Amino acid sequence: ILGDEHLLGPAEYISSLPSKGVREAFIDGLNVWLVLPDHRVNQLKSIAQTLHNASLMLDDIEDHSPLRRGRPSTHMIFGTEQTINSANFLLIDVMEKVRQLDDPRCMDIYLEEMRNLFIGQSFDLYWTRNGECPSEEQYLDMIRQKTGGLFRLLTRMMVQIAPVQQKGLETQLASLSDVLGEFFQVRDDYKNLTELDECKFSYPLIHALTSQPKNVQLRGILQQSRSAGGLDVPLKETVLSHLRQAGSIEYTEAKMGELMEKITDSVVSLEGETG
Amino acid sequence: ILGDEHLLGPAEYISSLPSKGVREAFIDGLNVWLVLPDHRVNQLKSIAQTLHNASLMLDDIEDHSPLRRGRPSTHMIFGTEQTINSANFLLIDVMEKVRQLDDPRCMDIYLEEMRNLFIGQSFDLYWTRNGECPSEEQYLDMIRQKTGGLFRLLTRMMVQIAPVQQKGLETQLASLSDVLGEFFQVRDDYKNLTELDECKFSYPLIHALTSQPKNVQLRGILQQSRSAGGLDVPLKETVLSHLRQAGSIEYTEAKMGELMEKITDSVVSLEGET
Amino acid sequence: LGDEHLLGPAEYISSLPSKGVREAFIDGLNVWLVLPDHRVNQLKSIAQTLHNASLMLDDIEDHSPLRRGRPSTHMIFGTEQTINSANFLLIDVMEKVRQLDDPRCMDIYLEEMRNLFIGQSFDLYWTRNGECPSEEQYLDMIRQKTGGLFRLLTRMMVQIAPVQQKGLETQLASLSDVLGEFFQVRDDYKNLTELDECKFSYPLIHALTSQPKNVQLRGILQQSRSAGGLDVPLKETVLSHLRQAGSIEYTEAKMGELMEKITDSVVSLEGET
Amino acid sequence: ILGDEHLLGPAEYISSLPSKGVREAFIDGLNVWLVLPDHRVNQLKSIAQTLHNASLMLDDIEDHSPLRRGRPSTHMIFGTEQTINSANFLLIDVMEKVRQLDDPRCMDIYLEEMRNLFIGQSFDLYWTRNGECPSEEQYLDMIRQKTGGLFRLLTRMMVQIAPVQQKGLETQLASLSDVLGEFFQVRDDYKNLTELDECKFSYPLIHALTSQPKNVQLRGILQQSRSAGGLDVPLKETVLSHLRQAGSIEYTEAKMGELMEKITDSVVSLEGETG
Amino acid sequence: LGDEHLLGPAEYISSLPSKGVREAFIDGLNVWLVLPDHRVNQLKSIAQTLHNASLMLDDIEDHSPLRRGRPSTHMIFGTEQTINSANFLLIDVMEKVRQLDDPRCMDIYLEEMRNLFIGQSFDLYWTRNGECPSEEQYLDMIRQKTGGLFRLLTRMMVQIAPVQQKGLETQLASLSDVLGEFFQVRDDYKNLTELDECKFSYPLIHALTSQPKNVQLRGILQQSRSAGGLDVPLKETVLSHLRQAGSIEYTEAKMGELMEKITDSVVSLEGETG
Amino acid sequence: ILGDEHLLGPAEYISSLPSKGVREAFIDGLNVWLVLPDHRVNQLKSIAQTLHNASLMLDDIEDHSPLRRGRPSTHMIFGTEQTINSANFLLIDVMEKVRQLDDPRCMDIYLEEMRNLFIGQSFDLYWTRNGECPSEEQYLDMIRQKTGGLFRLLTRMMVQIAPVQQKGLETQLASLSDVLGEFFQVRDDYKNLTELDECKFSYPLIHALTSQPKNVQLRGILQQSRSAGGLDVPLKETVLSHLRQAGSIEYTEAKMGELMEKITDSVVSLEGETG
Repeated sequence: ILGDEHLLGPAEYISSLPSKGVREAFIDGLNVWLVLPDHRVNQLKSIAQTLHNASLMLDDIEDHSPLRRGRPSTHMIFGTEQTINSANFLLIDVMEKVRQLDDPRCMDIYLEEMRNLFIGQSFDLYWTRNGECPSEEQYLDMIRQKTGGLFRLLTRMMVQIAPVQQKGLETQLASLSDVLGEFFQVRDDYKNLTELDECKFSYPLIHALTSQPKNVQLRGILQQSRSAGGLDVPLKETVLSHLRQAGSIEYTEAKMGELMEKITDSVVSLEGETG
Repeated sequence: ILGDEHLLGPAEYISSLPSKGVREAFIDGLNVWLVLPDHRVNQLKSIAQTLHNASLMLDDIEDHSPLRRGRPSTHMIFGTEQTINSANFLLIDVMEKVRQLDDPRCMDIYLEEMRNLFIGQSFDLYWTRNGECPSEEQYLDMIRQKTGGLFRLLTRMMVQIAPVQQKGLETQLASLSDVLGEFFQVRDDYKNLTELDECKFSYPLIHALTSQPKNVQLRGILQQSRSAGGLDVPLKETVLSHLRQAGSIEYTEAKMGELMEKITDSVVSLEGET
Repeated sequence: LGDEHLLGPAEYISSLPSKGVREAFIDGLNVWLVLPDHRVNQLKSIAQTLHNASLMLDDIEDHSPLRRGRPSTHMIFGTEQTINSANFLLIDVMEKVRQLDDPRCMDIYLEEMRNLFIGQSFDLYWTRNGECPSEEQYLDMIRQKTGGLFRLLTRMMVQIAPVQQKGLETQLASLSDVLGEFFQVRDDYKNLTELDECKFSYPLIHALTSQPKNVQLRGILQQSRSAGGLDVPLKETVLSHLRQAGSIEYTEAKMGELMEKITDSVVSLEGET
Repeated sequence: ILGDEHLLGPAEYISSLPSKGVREAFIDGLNVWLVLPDHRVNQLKSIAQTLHNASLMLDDIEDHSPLRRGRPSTHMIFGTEQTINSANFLLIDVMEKVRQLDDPRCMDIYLEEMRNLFIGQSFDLYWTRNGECPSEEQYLDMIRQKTGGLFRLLTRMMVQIAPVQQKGLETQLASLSDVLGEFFQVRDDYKNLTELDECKFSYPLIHALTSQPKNVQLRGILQQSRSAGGLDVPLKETVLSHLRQAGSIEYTEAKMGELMEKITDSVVSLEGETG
Repeated sequence: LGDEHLLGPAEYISSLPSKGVREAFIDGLNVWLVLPDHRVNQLKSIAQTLHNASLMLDDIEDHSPLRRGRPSTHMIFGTEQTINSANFLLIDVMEKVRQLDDPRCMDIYLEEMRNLFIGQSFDLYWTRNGECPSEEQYLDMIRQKTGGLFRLLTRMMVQIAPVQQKGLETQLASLSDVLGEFFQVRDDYKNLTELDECKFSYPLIHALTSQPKNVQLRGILQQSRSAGGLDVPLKETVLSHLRQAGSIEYTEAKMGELMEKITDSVVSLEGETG
Repeated sequence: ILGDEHLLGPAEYISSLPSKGVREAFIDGLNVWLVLPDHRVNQLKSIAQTLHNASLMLDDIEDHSPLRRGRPSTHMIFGTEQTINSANFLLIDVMEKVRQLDDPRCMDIYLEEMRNLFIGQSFDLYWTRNGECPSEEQYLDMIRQKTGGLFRLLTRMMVQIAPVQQKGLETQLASLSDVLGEFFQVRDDYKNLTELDECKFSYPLIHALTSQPKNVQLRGILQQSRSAGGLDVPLKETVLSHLRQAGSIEYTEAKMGELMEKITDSVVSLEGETG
């Protein structure tokens, strides 16, 4: 008995799709400050890759997206249950990968970071399903964990196995990672209306729903999206019109600029500390 | 501030349900041969309970079961996505518990038997999706990992923390765990049959399909179940009648008796030396 | 490549319990027509196969999940396989018809099959479009659709009949039509007194004709047409609407009138023979 | 009642649609060798037309095809029940036409050939519904019976009708008809692929599933087709790419060439014992 | 040209078993106001037509297959025909009100219809969007929706009343509002102890307000919204959740206070009338 | 609480979509003969606008049309129940506008006209639901009330408000309004065909079904529309071809020419009476 082809199928399929390598680029860009050996960097890149693949496999299912990068999703080639099983086993694979790093504290780092990531994802799922619009503070503290959790996990693990010296700069890099994840989430939200069908809240939408508590048209359109399975294109342009009248797209520009200013200042401070 | 109300909701709901507790009884029975402190036994009981709860939560979404033990399933109270999120987090939660047993080898054991469990469940899911009837050996090898995986996982950790002396009692206990896992699945198939909707293969239904290669009615009802999504009572009666013509029920009785003979022999051999 | 997938549905529907009206009718005719024993069994085989094919097609065309409290053929083998088996059954019945050593039997078979299909086509058109037929139209449709098998069997038995049996052609055919009409009226009475697809019946036509402005009945019938079936309270409402108009007594009167004709025809045939 | 109008409705609608006259071409082609009178030729052509119309009318129902030759199918204008009824009556009509050929053996030929046609159809339906992949030999036999059945029936009736003399060239023409029907089916399978929706097995698909008994992606896509009752375009492109990766499109062009060589040799042989 | 297809849905719901709360209320008020039988019958017809139109619209807007154990109007005539008939019923009532020989009755009718529709609009918004109203909001909604007809009839009866009974306006209006609140709370209690369209109620509002972290109840309410209603095991779970927070006792308390107010108002009116 | 947010939500939305002002132009047209003060004309225009908005709100629901003038429909933003409630209350709104005209005979004209409007709508709905083809006369009477009711109502109110000297016209103007409504309905029927997805009976379709009792294809396509829910485009071309072969379009432009001739004669007579 040497067959493990119905368990590794979805993982290989999702790993065969094209990607931008943002996490690999982040690992490489953090390696200048923390001079690490090559094989450790390859191990960290592998861990990040498989964790991202598992997250994508789960999110495809939980968002009912027939297409991923123009190509078919994993659950339309293998089924929902097999994809769920493979995603569950990917956690054990990342477990063996982290075990191979020869560091007892990477254990606790991995476990705590996964706990935070799951908390964030649970809050996002509750808000999406129950149709409850969160506040700006709640939404922004959600995306510090759901999206910035991977960056914080990789940063802490990278700092742990770095050669001594670079130990007091963990907090600076953790703050940088949180700001970076916030920037990615807000950028995604922006380049999705000026470019969801499953009633996903966004940064532009919260401002519109808060500054206008009496706007019944937007709320009714969102309710139709909820109890319809999605919106048609003419119903979609109405949401864009409402957001553009409420001035939420510029409110997103303000946040984008503030986050980039914070990123630039953090990077400048980190370069000043090191060198 | 920090409540974790939407993460632990499904876990608490499924943990607040009635249960038979076969895993806890197995642990307590093993504790006689391998003398252990209460603290370690309770830790292992918690680990087994959490793993069983996660497995139960996952196999209701994958089987489309509206009810469990007469009560509504977890995904009908919280949602499919939230239940999946909690089930995956429970794996990490147990991961933090195997680490508190103070043994590096326990994590290896965990990481190997979880792999075996996932392989078995993947094969079961593939046979359910694509209606491919496995051989009897294939089915028995699947259920030696899908169902006996928990028992083996608990057994190999208990001998690792067992105080010195008893160390050669490893192969016999593993064989006992595998035979118990096989018996507990043949028994469930027999009880479910003699007392379909998801079109899941069973031990009698493989013998029926193998001994009768030209039974078109059975193969057609099995496909109507798959396509329509479920079988009405008259169709279930037709399947049950087709299964008595091939003598599949007696074939299940014989396998149950043969398995129980192995269990008795294993117990007598283990109690002979210790 | 055998016929496991071709004779599956036919063998399944043959295995199911049945009543045996056709075989009893053949045996009853054999008293007058004194056929040899082998030919009687051949005709019973033909009648059984034709009836089984008709039931197989009607189950699909009426969306009936059950037959005699047992799963229907197309819920075990599928719609396409059942249609293919029903077509092969028609192909097979004639190979038996050609074994009766009579060229005229083929002509009889072909003409009565044409009549069968015409009647069934009118039934299907009335059901799909929701158009209520008149009394004469419905009576002719049930005279061809249900009385056609009896006619076919009667004419073949008279052709095979040993010599004589010259004038026993119009009387026996009229008896066949009357029996086929009576069976349909009796089934229509039974299915209602003690379906979901809004199938027109003798009680329903009288109600829809005698009451030109009964909006409630037509609305319930259209609800059955659209939703796909009548729940229990709507069925009770329809039955109350039928009791109000007196359709049940009309059906009883029609049954009695038909049985009078059956009795008179039997007495006449007994008188000559 | 005497109006036979709800019975011939579908039969005339399917006849009004455009066609290609392959069966008429076959009859003209064999008439050079068998030289039988003109009215018999018209009778045989009408029999072939009616049988083909009935087969198409039933196929369109059994394959859930909303369109036929661009125009709507028969069951979308008259309903499934009426279409089935008309297709059932068309057999009896063809049967009335056969008896006018004035030959008792013609009825025997017709009754024996329709049995093979129905056996082939039954195997096709069983393989389609149950999702069971046939072997190459079984598929070739099925398409030899299902598709070559009409050609075999016509060519066996033609020799019986044709003026005595020529009687020994019956087996040769039957082999020619079987090869021609197999060629037609393989050509249709290749064209539909290069230029499956209702889970139909083809010649390239069997080769793909047999050469690689580990490709879980192809099997999963085939399953998804069954579950959803059809395939989307990105999903179909994946199947086409998988087939082109296994060399099935060339394994089909080899079979087509072999069949054409067999057809040419059969025609040459049949032209050497006539003239 | 010949009516029908318009009055048919109206006649179907008119010829159905009823209770007659509105008619009894009119007869009870006539003791204090004393109106000729002609006017009383006119008001009774107006009330019957208004109640029937409200029921026809509510059955459509709640997807109720049955009413009083008999099929609903829209299940015999279709949604569109029922809507058209209910619309024409308002014009018909507008014709009856014009026959009371008073221009002020028309103003009363037009100013109570607006309140009725405002309350119904808030109910529809809360039902569709899943928003949970506050106790004050819910009690203000049912004071206009269910207490609208009682107030409308009351204010017409005191305008036609002979010997212009001075005052007897505010007291009777308050009596109508408290009766309308009592009837809705009573119906809410009866439906629970003795939803499928996800309608809110006093016990459910109390349960959702007292326990802001009960994720199970909110999840079940969301499941009701998604899959078009609940099932018996899930309704039992909701009932068990409501008996833990003391919602039923809260409903008894509200019912008792409402009945005390009714008794006090009635005795106050009887003291001055005699 | 002030309220009036979920009541005047669909009414304001339907009043914001672009319109053509046919009924406002009609009101201005008759104001030349009936010299009325400006504010009385504005009141009548408000009444007509709100009545038309309520009718459109109701009609969109009974036709399951997701789009109105390209923009999303009212029941796709507020739901069916809320739109029904607002349309119900719009009648009570037109009530006070009519009462503000200061004329006891205008509350009477209103009720009788709305009764005929509802009778016509009821017949339209019954024919649409229970698959019943009306005759030519029944269809013409139904469209004289369903469509010409608003014109008659506005005309009678305008005559009542106008000075007593110009009150002998009425009849003339009422006949003009009936012919105008018939022309509008026939124009819409012609334009929806030249340019049954809800199985609606039009003027050409009644002729097509009446002049051809034995045409089974048209009735089958209509029943397919009834059952499935709508007609695909290849099925629409079949209906169009059947109508063209039946010569039903020329019947329609003959009807339009006759109606325009009647309108011209009526206007000429009305100008001859006045002046």
